[PDB]
Amino acid sequence: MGDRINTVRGPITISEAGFTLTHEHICGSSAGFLRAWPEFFGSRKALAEKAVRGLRRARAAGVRTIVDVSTFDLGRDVSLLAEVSRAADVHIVAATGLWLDPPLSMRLRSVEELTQFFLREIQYGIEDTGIRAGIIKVATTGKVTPFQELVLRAAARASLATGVPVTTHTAASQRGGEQQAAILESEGLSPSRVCIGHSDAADDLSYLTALAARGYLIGLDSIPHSASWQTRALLIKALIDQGYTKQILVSNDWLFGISSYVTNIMDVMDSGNPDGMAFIPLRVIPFLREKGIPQETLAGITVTNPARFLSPTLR
Amino acid sequence: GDRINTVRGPITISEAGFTLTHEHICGSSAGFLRAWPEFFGSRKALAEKAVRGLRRARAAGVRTIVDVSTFDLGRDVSLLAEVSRAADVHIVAATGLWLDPPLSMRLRSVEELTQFFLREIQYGIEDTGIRAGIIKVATTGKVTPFQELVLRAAARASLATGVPVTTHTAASQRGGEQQAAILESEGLSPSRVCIGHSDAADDLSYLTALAARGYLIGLDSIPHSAVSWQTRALLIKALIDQGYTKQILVSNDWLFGISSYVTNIMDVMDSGNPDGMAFIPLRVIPFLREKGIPQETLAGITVTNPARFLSPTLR
Ligand SMILES: C[As](C)(=O)[O-]
Ligand SMILES: C[As](C)(=O)[O-]
Ligand SMILES: [Zn+2]
Ligand SMILES: [Zn+2]
Ligand SMILES: [Zn+2]
Ligand SMILES: [Zn+2]
Repeated sequence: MGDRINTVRGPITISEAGFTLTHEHICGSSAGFLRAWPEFFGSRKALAEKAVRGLRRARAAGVRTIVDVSTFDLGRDVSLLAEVSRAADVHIVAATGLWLDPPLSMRLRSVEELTQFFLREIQYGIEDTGIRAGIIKVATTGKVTPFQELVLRAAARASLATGVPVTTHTAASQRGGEQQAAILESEGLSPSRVCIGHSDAADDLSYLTALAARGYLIGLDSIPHSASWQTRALLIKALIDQGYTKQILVSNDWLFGISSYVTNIMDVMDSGNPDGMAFIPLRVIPFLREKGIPQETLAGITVTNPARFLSPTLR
Repeated sequence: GDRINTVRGPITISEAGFTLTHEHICGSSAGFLRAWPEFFGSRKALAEKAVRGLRRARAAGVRTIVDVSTFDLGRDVSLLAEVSRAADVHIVAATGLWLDPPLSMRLRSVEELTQFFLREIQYGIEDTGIRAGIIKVATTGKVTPFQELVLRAAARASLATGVPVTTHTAASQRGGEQQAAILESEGLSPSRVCIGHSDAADDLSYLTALAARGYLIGLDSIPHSAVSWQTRALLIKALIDQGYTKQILVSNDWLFGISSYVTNIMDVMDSGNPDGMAFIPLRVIPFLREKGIPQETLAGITVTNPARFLSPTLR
C-alpha cells in the first residue's frame, strides 16, 4: 500500500519493481484445469520450467516485474506463480477479478457478493496461500453484458476500498473502453486507477487519445501478437507525440501454456515470437529509441508509469 | 469387477451395501470451494454438515453413496475423502463433464476428452491418487455437438476400464433416447449405462422401452418434487410391476452445499426436505412397503442393482 505493492513473494517497495510488464500470463487456462489435467501441458514440471526459462530471459533483457493478469476463470494458479517467480527472481503481481469464462458459481453472484470475493483476494489472500492480489482484472465483450457490468461495479468498489488498480480486456475495434469507463466512473472510480487493455489492436487513435486525455492508462499490451508489430509500436510514439507519455503502459500479453484455445496454439505463438516476454525490451524499446524517442521517456513508460499505476492510490 | 474404487481406496462389491447411486457433497464449480470457501460459511462448516448428513443416511441403512459431481461441478475429492472417513460411509467419485464445462474443456477433441476421463479412472484425480468409479455425462435437448463428444469419450473410457456411465437428461424431452443412440453407436452395452433424472418422466412408456433395452433407469431425484414425490415414487412400483426391477436405481440427488445456483437455494431445499439423503430410506422405502413391495425386491433395488452396475464389467 502507498509505498508497497503485493507480489507473489510478498510485498515489495515500488522502487524494487523496475522495468515492469503490466499485462502477461504464466498460463492461460481455466479454474482447476492445471491441477486436474497437468499432462495437457506435458506436465506441471515441464510448464514451470518453461516459464522459469522465459522469465529469466526477460530478466536478462532488463525486466524486473511482471503483472500476471490471469483471473480465477483463466485458471490462475498462484502457487505456480510463486514457484516460477522465486526461481526466475522476477517479481510477479497476481490478479483478482473475472475474465470472459466465469463458471455458474460466479455468473449467478450479485455485485455485493463479487465485491466480497475481490476484497478477499486483495486483503486476505488467494485460496489458502496468503498470496494477495495487486490488481483487479475485468473483461467485457464489445457490448458490455449485464453480468459484465456487475463485475465492473464490483471491481470499482474493491479498487475504491483498497487502492489497487483495475485493468481491462476490451475489443479496441469496438471501442469497448468507452463503455467500461462510463460504468467505472458511475461508481466514482478515478480514471488514473484504470488501464484499458488490448488497445494496440485499435484502428482509432482518436479513441485512444480521448481516453488518455481523461487520465486512463492505455494498454498497448499485445504488441507481439501481430507479429505488423511495427505499426502497433507506432501507437506508442503517436501518444507520446500528443503529450500523453504518462498514460502509456506497454506489455507482451505472452503466455507459457495455453489450454483455453485450440490445441497447439502455444507452439504457433512461439514460432512467431521466440523472444516471448523479452519482446518489449529487446525489440520495441530500441525501435522507439531509433525513432528518436529519448531514453528518459522510455524509462518513464516502463518504470515510472507502472509504479504510479500499481501503487495503491486514493482510497 | 471384484473391486470398486472409492475415495478411501478399493472395496469389494459385498462391502458396498445399500448404495445411493446419484448424490453430491457439494454442487459447485471447478476451483470454487478452494477460492471462496466462505461462500459456504467455511470449508470446515460444509464438511461438518456433510458428515452429519451422511451419518444420518448411515443410521437409515445407507453404506455407500456415488458422488456424481464432475470436474465442472466443482468436485473436491479431498473433501469427499475427509467426509467419507468421518462419517464411515463409502463414497465413489466421478469423472466426466456436466453442463458447465469451461473453455479449456469445451475446445477439446473427443480423443483429448477420452484421455482426461481415462486419467481420472486409471491414474487418479488431480494429485490425490483417488480414482473415479463412474463417468457422469449431462446433455440438453437433442444433445449439442460438444455434448456428443463427451458421450463418445465417456463410452470409450467405459469400454477401456469397465467403469459405468451415468447420465443427466431431460425426461420430459425423452432425452435418454438420443443418449442411448450415441452410446450404442460406440459399442457400449446398455447394461453399463444409467439414464438419470428419469423420475421427472411423465411418460412411463419412455422408461419401459429403455429398461427393456437393458438400460438402468435412474429414479434419482424423488425429494426434489418435495421442495408430488409419491407420484414419482410410483414409477418405481410401475417398473417393478412390469418386470424390470433389475433395471431400477433409486437416489435423492441431494447436496450439502450449492454455489452453482442462486444464493440460499440450499436453505430452501433443506426446509423442503429436512431428511436430506435419508429421504430414500426414511420415506420412499416405507411408502413402497405399504404399497405391497416385498423386502427381497427392495433389497434387490438398493443393494444388488448398484453392485452389478458399479462392478467394473467388460464381460
Ligand atoms: C487470452 As487473452 C485476451 O487475455 O491474451
Ligand atoms: C447437479 As443436478 C440438479 O443436475 O443433479
Ligand atoms: Zn484479454
Ligand atoms: Zn491477457
Ligand atoms: Zn443432473
Ligand atoms: Zn446430480
